[PDB]
Amino acid sequence: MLLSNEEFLKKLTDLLQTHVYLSQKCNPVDEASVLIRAKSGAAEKISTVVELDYFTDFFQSYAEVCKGQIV
Repeated sequence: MLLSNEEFLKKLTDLLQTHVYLSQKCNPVDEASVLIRAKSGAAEKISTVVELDYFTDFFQSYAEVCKGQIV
């Protein structure tokens, strides 16, 4: 189900921990903000809605989980 940003990043970690790939879809939502979907290999999909005002912050945290899992 639709997760909060902080939970999406938490579950993203644990998707990459249990893994290579990451695929992501983004569609815009009408209240203006964006729906992000992520899926890694065998795992289910995960979802969150990121508000325009929180884009910088969210993508800054998103980078963290990404580069954190690589090392």
